[PDB]
Amino acid sequence: GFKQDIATLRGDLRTYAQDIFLAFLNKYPDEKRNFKNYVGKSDQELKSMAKFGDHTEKVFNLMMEVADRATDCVPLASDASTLVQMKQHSGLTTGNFEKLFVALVEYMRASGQSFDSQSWDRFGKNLVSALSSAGMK
Amino acid sequence: GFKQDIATLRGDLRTYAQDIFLAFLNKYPDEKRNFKNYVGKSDQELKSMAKFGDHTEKVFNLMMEVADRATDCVPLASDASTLVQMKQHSGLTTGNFEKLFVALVEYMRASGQSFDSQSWDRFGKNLVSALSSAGMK
Ligand code: HEM
Ligand code: HEM
Repeated sequence: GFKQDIATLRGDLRTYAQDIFLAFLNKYPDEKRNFKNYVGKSDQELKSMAKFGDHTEKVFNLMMEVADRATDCVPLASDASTLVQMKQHSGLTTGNFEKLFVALVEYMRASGQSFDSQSWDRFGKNLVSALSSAGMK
Repeated sequence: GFKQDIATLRGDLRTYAQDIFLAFLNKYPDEKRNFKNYVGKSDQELKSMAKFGDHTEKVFNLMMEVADRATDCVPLASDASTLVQMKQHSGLTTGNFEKLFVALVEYMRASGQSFDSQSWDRFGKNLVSALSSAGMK
């Protein structure tokens, strides 16, 4: 279930973070404009940039911290408030996060792994709600 | 589901609140140490004691608001803080709440009605977790 999938993801977090994030940027190419250094590059070009793997891992590490601290796939309001207040999240609206989770869910479903994709879909919905309640537009 | 059950209970709340609270006090008779005016009384005696009806209705009035404000059966932290800090809940520990929800779920399962008993089980558990988070021992 959800707890085990956090351990699956953590065990090879570099690899999953890159593959899920690429699945997001490819499913929603307009989302690339939040990442100007990534524009005009294919997947394998991106994986050659040191900050791409380092950034993407750090994003999914904080995702996994928020997921492990959630109760019944409802994240803490304090964690949602950390993500709203991050400087690097200044432009963003909740739909950015909505689409990342749609991509993540789609990825888990297409993988051969026994991920609890229903729980990650609830988690994504409940994180979007919590980001709104913590003051994201 | 859970949202419908909140409307079911609200539709006949003083009856459900007294039957549920009686089921709790009768399943865990030691719990009357918190309600000493209830000692030595049959169900029908308690149902003719004004503060039994009035206070038990007010307990359920607030319980249904906490449930209605929850997301996926996880209550708001502000509601859990309210319940920890209430003067009338001084010295209570989370075990008191755990047993209340055990009794409430068993009452739902035994009823002729159609409740989502599993959602109430989760809600009890998640409420106890939130009470502990908000500093109840
Ligand atoms: C739960 C989901 C998310 C988490 C846990 C998260 C976490 C993080 C973290 C930890 C960083 C710092 C990375 C570093 O400096 O190495 C970061 C940077 C950033 N994040 Fe997020 N983020 C999430 C969702 C998103 C989404 C959906 C977008 C836009 C579609 C976004 C846009 C950015 C941008 C533009 C930066 C700075 C640029 C960069 O690091 O390349 N984030 N995020
Ligand atoms: C989610 C569950 C609970 C909610 C929403 C809640 C709510 C309330 C409210 C609104 C009152 C005020 C009643 C009034 O003064 O008219 C009350 C009083 C009180 N509650 Fe709770 N309560 C809950 C669980 C419990 C539990 C589990 C116990 C102990 C087993 C308990 C013990 C008390 C006591 C001792 C009083 C004051 C004495 C009395 O009303 O007779 N409560 N509670």
